[PDB]
Amino acid sequence: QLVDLPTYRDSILGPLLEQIVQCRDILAQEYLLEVITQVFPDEYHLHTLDQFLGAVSRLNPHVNVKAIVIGMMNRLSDYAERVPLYDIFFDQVQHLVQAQHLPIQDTIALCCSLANLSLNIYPERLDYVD
Repeated sequence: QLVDLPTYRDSILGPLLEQIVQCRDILAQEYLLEVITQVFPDEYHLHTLDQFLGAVSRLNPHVNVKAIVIGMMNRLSDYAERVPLYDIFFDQVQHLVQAQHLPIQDTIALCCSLANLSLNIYPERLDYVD
């Protein structure tokens, strides 16, 4: 019920992300991040994506970011059928898998969604696809 893009961008988001990564509190991280998630524009997010994913790279993986991200993907998905986002995220996805590590499915599940979302924004990029 506030904020404009700079006010968010610079001056709120900066603050959040440090706080998140050193706070470590998984219970907190999951809820709160969700509050961010819940509350704010995927466009805003869109403009901050890169930061986002780099935050994603740095967690106690008892946080289930996969869902969070997924929820995001979904959020994007509905918009999407309505940027090399995929690439960005992609580079990150591997990285991520590395930056945490994955029981193999989670990743796949993300992949399915990656498909569903990526399709919807981008109804191809075979380069993705493959």
